[PDB]
Amino acid sequence: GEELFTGVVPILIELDGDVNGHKFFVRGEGEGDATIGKLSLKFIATTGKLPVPWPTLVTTLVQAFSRYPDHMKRHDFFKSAMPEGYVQERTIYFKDDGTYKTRAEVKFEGDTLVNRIHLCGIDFKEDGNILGHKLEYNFNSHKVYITADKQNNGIKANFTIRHNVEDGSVQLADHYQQNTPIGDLPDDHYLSTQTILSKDLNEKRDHMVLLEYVTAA
Amino acid sequence: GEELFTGVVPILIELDGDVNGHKFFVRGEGEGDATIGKLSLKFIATTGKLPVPWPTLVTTLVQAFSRYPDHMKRHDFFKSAMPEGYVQERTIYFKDDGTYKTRAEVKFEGDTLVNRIHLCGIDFKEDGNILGHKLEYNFNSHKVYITADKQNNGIKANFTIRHNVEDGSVQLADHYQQNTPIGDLPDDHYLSTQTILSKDLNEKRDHMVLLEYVTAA
Repeated sequence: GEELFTGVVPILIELDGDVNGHKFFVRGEGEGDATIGKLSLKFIATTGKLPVPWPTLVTTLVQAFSRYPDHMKRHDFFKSAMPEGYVQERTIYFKDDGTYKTRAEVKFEGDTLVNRIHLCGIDFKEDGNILGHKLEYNFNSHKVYITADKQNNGIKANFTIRHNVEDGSVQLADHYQQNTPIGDLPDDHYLSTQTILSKDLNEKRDHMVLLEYVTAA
Repeated sequence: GEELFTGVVPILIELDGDVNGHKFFVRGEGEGDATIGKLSLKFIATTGKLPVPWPTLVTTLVQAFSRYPDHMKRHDFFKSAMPEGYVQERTIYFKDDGTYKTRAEVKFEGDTLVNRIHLCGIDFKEDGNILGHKLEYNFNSHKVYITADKQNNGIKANFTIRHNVEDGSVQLADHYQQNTPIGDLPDDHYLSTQTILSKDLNEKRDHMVLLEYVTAA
């Protein structure tokens, strides 16, 4: 399990989403370095301009890579379910706005850790912040609180993402998360994440480039 | 807006659904006769064989046509929202299997009554009853209990639907419904239904012929 994260792992991320009937697909490639908690990825919208802002897809697109210090390592469930992998499900509610429903399977395929994801949504207002692309291209820094679920031999987690709207207002998005092994269990803690969104100057297609630091405490 | 149902009304139903990443589109044409509560429709999968049993989509696919008796017309929320229309949102839990989430707008477009729908699912098992196409091609009458929702200026409804399996077992389908006007709330009452699913012998495409009688009480 932990054995696989002693260094830099290749990453493939795939996501087909359907939001309000708008189909899109995002291929993500990059490295992951758990030892320091760094993620470095380049996402490409193979289907053209996204119907939905890149920051709304940031959480959905590998925690395994989050850096758990040795005080904590017992409690790192994500690695401990590998290489078999784990299943990750979120219900993301965008306040005064639509809902995402996601299922994703995070496992090793060959040497590369893969996140294949299905994302669905409805009841998104056109001319709202999300379909309206009224969200700033940035990402905040959130504590993500983690509890174990002895019942499904896995992890639940709750948190709210604050998106800056071009107003100066904030578009809240409540997350509800479930994970289960697909094949261990921690005591309550959280993950503090930091995230930077960026673009490639040589990229005709709609894209996002992502740098992240996640350590646990 | 009840004056709009005093005879035969053309219907158009379109449904964009996802399930486990499996995209599909269903187009329905037919007629409703509100005076007797008759619905006759032909639904066609324009995307090829469904990833999902036809009977799970009936009851996502125009109550407005429900026959409300003369002593009850002051409670017919569906007509009378109208033309301008209403929004109908369902959450359907398939016991021991996935969930549908659906939002649909039912309005008059021209002098046709149109039902445009989005359907999202996830948490469905392959080799389960629903991705497994293990359901009898029928649909049994169920009383549907309707209540008013003061908060949202509209209608709530709760009901379970018994789906016969090839086994002799039954897939329960828990429906949770909300309706809200787009543009008079009823005292508690119900709609009892009756459905015959039959096939066109001159149709190549995956289809479903529906005949339905609904009256209120």
